[PDB]
Amino acid sequence: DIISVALKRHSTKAFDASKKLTPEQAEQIKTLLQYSPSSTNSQPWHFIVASTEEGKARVAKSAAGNYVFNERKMLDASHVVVFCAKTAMDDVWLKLVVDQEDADGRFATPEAKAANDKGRKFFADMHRKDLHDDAEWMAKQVYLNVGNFLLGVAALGLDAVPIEGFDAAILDAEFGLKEKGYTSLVVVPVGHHSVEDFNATLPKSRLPQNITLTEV
Amino acid sequence: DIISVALKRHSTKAFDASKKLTPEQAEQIKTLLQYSPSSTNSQPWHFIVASTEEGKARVAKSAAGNYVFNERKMLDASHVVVFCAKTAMDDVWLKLVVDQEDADGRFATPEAKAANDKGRKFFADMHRKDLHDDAEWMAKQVYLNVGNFLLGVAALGLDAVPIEGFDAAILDAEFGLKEKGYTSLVVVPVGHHSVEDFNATLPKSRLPQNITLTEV
Ligand SMILES: Cc1cc2nc3c(=O)[nH]c(=O)nc-3n(C[C@H](O)[C@H](O)[C@H](O)COP(=O)(O)O)c2cc1C
Ligand SMILES: Cc1cc2nc3c(=O)[nH]c(=O)nc-3n(C[C@H](O)[C@H](O)[C@H](O)COP(=O)(O)O)c2cc1C
Ligand SMILES: COc1ccc2cc3[n+](cc2c1OC)CCc1cc2c(cc1-3)OCO2
Repeated sequence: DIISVALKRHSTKAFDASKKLTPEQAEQIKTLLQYSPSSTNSQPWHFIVASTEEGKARVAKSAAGNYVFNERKMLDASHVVVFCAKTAMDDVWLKLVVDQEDADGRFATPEAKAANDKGRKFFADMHRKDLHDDAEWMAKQVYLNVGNFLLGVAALGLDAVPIEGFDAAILDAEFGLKEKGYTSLVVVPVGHHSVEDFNATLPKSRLPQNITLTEV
Repeated sequence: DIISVALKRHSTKAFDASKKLTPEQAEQIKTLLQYSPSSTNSQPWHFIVASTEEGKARVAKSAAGNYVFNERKMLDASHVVVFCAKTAMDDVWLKLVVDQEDADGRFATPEAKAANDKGRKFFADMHRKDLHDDAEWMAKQVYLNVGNFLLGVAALGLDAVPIEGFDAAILDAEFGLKEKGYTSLVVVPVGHHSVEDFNATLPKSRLPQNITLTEV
């Protein structure tokens, strides 16, 4: 390895449209989206996976105006993942999560399920009621998923780039997200880079650990 | 392979204090922290890596009150990583970032360096001025780092648990973070699980893709 993956992966600046993910890789990227951890296993997210030319064109509309520099990446990659966060944490979602954990066999007694729900609601209530920052809390979980995802697809031997440079209002409208309870946060094209990928040859750059890291 | 890692890793609930990271492992986890991607390569973060008894005890003060259920994880794990975000994006940091990229060989001409600085400011200015969401934006990059980190350390064969159940006010004060320009967001003990980790054998649970994922 993973350290070689972390040291070798890069944000692809141009994708080769003739190179598609294998069907097995297309299944594997969905497994990575699904199985990321999240606070309280709340999983406050939705994913749009666009692999058709028609689907990628709808996403790529959000890369207009100042964001045109990202439009080619969304059009030319094999698959394009739109990471969305819930806009609100409702008690029906909270019920969905604890019932799924029960179906999966994580509770020995109904008292353990009850205690799991109560613990989750203490955190949800802290964010919804006391802090009124639940929207930001869930978005943070989505960014955590993205980070898991970017390392995972690199480890699969796939190129990708994370994109914030897009119009989320246009993307949300295009897919009806506001009415369904979600908002788009990061767009991640996945596929294979082309000869036009000028970043595929540049050395990686990071600030040194003597600036960013304190050992104690 | 990385998919096996994603399906088999877990949030460790109790650590064996006698099982330390090897010397190479301690260096590798710092490489994972450093080499995470971030928007504009802004790297708006600081990490505290606690591996001494005193250092872990200091981090573990933050797991008081309602959060005692996370305190033993911090005391017992080999290393405890504190992920911090910058509290404001100042132009001295932006300069450090582009100068480092320059030092690493990423600009062919001074016009390319100047072009890189200009784009980074467009995004930094959009957040600090137009959106007034500067702290949230950098906090999102830290969560992305955490997501990368958790998958990396699992791929290294190390146990870990991300922790939000801590008092960031106490942790920030314990380490003088506010005055240094940072705030703590998530605590990640890393090491090896013990027999008391009730989560190491439980099946993993996630919502079905027919709820969370749309194909287009
Ligand atoms: C951002 C974040 C914060 C978390 N905080 C805690 C915590 O304070 N205490 C704890 O026991 N687990 C914590 N977890 C562990 C999650 O509950 C766990 O990720 C979730 O149930 C998914 O299970 P898994 O990580 O084993 O796959 C945290 C996870 C995340 C992603
Ligand atoms: C238009 C565009 C938008 C980007 N948005 C993001 C983003 O939102 N988050 C992110 O982590 N990286 C983003 N990146 C890539 C980062 O610049 C990149 O991760 C960083 O410079 C480190 O390089 P690496 O990813 O190649 O290691 C974007 C790149 C482009 C071209
Ligand atoms: C269904 O089993 C589950 C499912 C989800 C679980 C989630 C958590 N725990 C057990 C869980 C468990 O059972 C072991 C332990 C306490 C905890 C603190 C947290 C957290 C998640 C959890 O995120 C924020 O701080």
